[PDB]
Amino acid sequence: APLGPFNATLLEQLKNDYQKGEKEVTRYIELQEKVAEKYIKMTPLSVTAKKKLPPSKDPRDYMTLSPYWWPDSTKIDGLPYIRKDGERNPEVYEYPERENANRFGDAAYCLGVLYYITGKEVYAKACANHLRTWFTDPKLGMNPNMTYAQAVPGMKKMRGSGFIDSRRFSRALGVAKLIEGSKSWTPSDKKKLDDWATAFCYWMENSTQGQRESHAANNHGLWYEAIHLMVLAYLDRTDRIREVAEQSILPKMGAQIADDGSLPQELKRTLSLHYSTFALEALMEANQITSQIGINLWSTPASNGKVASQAVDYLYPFYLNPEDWKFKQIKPFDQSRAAILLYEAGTALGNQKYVDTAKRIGLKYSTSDVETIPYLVLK
Repeated sequence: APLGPFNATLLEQLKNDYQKGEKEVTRYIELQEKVAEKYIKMTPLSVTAKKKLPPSKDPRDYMTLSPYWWPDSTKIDGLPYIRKDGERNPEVYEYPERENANRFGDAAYCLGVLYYITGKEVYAKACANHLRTWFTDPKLGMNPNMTYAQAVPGMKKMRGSGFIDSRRFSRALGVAKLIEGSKSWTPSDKKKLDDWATAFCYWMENSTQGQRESHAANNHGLWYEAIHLMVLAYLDRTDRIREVAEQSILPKMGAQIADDGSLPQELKRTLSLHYSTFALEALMEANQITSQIGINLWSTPASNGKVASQAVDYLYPFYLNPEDWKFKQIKPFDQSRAAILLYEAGTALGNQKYVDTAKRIGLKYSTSDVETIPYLVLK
């Protein structure tokens, strides 16, 4: 399989078994096709479908609200907003980008994965329509930046924390690699998307916000590098992937994991279990790319000898019984997230206990959750 944001082993296994005609994989893929018909029908979404415009007056600039920032009722205009950790301001849903990037990411990912597995041109055609409209269209396409991602009304300083939103569409970008060579994704389409990805990578690395986010001390830095790896894998910059893994990811991992395996920057949050898992999920998605070029982020040590498996070990008892979690977690934890994680770490470490627990927790066989497509092994 081409380089991309997916478990390449599972995707290749599904493709091979579907091509040979194995019964179980065949019926699973047929269910997935029934799930994807709605994405075939779905109208391609654009970042431009907003009424309230960013400070640039450009509807092609992505803009969202930072979720934990609320109007101050003690002020006449509510400004400046104040931060309430872990409490989502519903005003974030007045920025259509927030949920539309999620919808586009799901549609594109599903259609591209199913084209790769089945070879049916209809999935490549639909996926191309979604990619063209969101990325490269000269009117509907998103500008290759995140200047106004998670903006905060009343804040005078420039923030780069909104860059994490990119993970919603960067995955889609990577999945485009699966439809190259189809009849629907012309060399012209590929050239336009390559130019867009190069411009977005340049913005990533050279904007003040992108640099700031690249030096983030918590899960934001790890997710910045996961997004970076998706952009770099789409562009076939494998040497840059190696540079980023060894110069940025592994130092961040070695600084952010404590001696006992905990993640102190995430333990101080009101949703400490969620955010610990979120950091490990950044590492998981980054490893899906790095392991395709021979770099196992789960067992490769930082300069201080720490390894991400230490954090997985620290969290495992609380993935077994989330009630035992002793730090602040003011919302219920979705244990299904532990199913994929413990699988991805498990197979990456040969740890049969992690994989057995991942299967025991499991995923529901008929979920339309598109990131569970490659995981028939957990269903």
